[PDB]
Amino acid sequence: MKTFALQGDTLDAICVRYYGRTEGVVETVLAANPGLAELGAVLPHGTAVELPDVQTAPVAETVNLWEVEHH
Repeated sequence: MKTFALQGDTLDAICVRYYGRTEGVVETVLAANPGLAELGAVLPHGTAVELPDVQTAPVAETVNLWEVEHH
């Protein structure tokens, strides 16, 4: 279960949008998504980050981001 990160949609936000907290979770996503701890600042729109310890199906949110052809 990974989603494309965007402006104001980094782990700091996602973690709160899915789990609703950063304490204890930021460490998890770090192990599942290595090298992301080097970025620091906001992530580049399109970052593929996986959400560990997450159930199937989408999450409570509103958005219709559709895109399959980028090349």
